[PDB]
Amino acid sequence: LCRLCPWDWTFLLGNCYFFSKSQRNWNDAVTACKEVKAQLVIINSDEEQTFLQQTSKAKGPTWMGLSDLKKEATWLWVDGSTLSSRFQKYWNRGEPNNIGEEDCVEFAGDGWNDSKCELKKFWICKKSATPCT
Amino acid sequence: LCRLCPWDWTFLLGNCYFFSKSQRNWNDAVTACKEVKAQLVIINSDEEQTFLQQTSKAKGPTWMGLSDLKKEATWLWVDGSTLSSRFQKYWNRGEPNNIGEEDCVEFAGDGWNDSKCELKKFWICKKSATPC
Ligand SMILES: O=S(=O)(O)O[C@H]1[C@H](O)[C@@H](O)[C@@H](O)O[C@@H]1CO[C@H]1O[C@H](CO)[C@@H](O)[C@H](O)[C@H]1O
Ligand SMILES: [Ca+2]
Ligand SMILES: [Ca+2]
Repeated sequence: LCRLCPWDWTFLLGNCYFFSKSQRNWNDAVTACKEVKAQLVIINSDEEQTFLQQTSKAKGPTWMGLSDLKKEATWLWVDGSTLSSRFQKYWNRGEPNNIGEEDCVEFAGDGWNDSKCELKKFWICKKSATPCT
Repeated sequence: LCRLCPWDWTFLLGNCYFFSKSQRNWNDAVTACKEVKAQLVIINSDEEQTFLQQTSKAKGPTWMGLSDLKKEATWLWVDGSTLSSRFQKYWNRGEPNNIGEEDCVEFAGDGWNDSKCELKKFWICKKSATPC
């Protein structure tokens, strides 16, 4: 009897992803993921991005674990690592804008946006998968 | 509030996918998916193939809804339609072989094999998603 992931999480390339059904601000999103020992989703491959972008686009605007709250225009994942320049292409045209008013990143349609952290949105969690011999 | 798929099913391009935790033979997998008004997975896009293929690689070999049980070298999806020619590339090299000993298609490695239908494998089900 093999489960790679918790119930109602989706397996993808060695990790498990949870899609919220409700909506929260960016900080509470972090918390909610922390409560299940997970991280507001960090993106580390193109395939992951594509996979999340498409779900996310069918649900509505959705938070990822990317912010410039420490230092403006320096976008940091919730684990402290910097936005690799090879994901720069996933920002929508027109984005990011309102630097120092819009500090949290969301999926929106086909790409990424920056948004007011206080706004309520869907969120996604990531944590590692477990094997099956 | 918005939920595209039943609890424990995965949304992808407007369908929902269930991944079995147990193993069943091909005919029993077809049935297992009908229990919930679904079908043993049919592949109708490249992104789908890619998504299912990686999950299968973590679980074990896994049945899809393709066989040639009806007519001995024609590959038909469980819903009656024929294997489109833009999906012939997904066959592993050396596959399909043993035509007529092996009538059912499974996910194995980075492609599709034909296998003996009697064998117990994992399965996946598919039904349409529900919009928001
Ligand atoms: O040698 S096997 O891989 O076990 O058998 C395959 C083989 O790869 C292919 O050349 C042809 O002979 O089809 C057989 C069918 O065997 C099926 O069952 C085995 C036993 O567990 C599975 O591992 C295979 O994935 C499957 O094809
Ligand atoms: Ca913005
Ligand atoms: Ca074979």
